Amino acid sequence: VGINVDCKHSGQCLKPCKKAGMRFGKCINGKCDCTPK
Repeated sequence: VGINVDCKHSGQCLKPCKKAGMRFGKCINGKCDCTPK
């Protein structure tokens, strides 16, 4: 998992990853890696 976005922080990973198809979201190596359903 993990979407094609650019995080300044993990908090902004929620929305785009939720739209992507996952539940939450964390900032990693510039990516928003999340946990799905």
